[PDB]
Amino acid sequence: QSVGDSIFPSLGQRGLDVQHYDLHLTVPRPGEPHLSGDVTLTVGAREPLSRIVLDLLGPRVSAAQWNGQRVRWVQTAQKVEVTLPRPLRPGETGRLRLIYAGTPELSGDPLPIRPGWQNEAGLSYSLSEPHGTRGFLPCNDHPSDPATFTVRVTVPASASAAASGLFTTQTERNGLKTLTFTQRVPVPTYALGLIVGPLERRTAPDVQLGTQTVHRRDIYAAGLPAGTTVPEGETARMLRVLSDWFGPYPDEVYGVALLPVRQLALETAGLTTMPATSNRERVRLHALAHQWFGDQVTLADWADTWLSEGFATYAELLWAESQGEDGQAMAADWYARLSVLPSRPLRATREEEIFDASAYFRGALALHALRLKVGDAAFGQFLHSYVKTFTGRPVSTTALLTLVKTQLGAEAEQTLRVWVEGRTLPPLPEPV
Ligand SMILES: NC(=[NH2+])NCCC[C@H](N)C(=O)O
Ligand code: NA
Ligand SMILES: [Zn+2]
Repeated sequence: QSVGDSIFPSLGQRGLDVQHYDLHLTVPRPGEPHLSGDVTLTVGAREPLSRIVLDLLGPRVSAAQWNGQRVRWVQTAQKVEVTLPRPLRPGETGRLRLIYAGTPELSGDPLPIRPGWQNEAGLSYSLSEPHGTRGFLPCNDHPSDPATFTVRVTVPASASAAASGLFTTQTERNGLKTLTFTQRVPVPTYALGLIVGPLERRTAPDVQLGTQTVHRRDIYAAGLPAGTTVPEGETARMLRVLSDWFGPYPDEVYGVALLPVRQLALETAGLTTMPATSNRERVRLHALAHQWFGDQVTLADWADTWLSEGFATYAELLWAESQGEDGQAMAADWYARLSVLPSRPLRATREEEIFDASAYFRGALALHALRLKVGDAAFGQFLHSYVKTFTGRPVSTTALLTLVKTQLGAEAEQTLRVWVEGRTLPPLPEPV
């Protein structure tokens, strides 16, 4: 069956655990949606599976293999079903290879954006939150199932490409270039960054977070507006302040891909996809904070988006305080702007809620209430334990409350409960 998401009940396959995607993507003309793909999924399972059912929306599979053998497959309107010769059982892993080509389709909900493979002004790129990656990649398209990625992108020699993960090698043959990237920490499918077109890679000095080293590089697309810049040394300072709050930076590199398109930013892994119209300090910090909350700590259900958006938004207040600003004052402007609009319990119930004003600011103010309740020292240690508790394990609002009660006490749990439940907006959290 499907994963059973409360918001998108048809996505994914229950019990499937994709561990790695080995993707060879070819884009013949950047800016045009057509492409071809060759992917090998290394998959495990949490329950016996007699079939592998992946989300795919657009392209047409031409061949399928399981452990190097011919395999039975069929492609429905939104899925590819692969009948295995014997069931995949917990503890086992197999290699599913799918050959496909065609045109990715954007998923609907007119959601702030139609997610999927984007094409505009000589650029083709992924902006796939929540469920757009299935457009160009046969995948278990649900954040409950993060995975590692190895991406081989083949584009004309006149163009270039950039995907999440460390840049390894580039080869050229018959007017085509192939670039290889290795995303070596598991992230959700929508966090797979992929951009092809006129792109320039720009390295920066390595950042050192204690004993961890974080490589630095940004992507600069052509035709950026005036003032589309990343200030020198800013990313290093953000990494320092954030990792001191949340724990080690989960990836090996970080930067932004500045695109001359008009869209909202997306926290694609280790390489934030950043349209110029969203390039702001708070957004650059927000997207970086998501590398912990969203990419490393992933959602068990799309209803709990406030665990990603509320946490990343509160990191903007943490960064503001680090830079000498009044955090309580910032929380007051959040409350004032929420006062005017409707509120809801933090568990979303329908599609239009998962990215509304309460996912961001009521979720952030929920953490403010907890922080003022327990103290900055206890709050900081909690965020560290929260990241570690939910690394390699999808997070839920219910599981968060349990961890708060376990670590911070039942009283703190009750304080968070006030903000997690109830339709009306509680009073502005203030220091007692
Ligand atoms: N406007 C939106 N709700 N966009 C979807 C979220 C995009 C991205 N995850 C962010 O941090 O903003
Ligand atoms: Na996985
Ligand atoms: Zn966000």
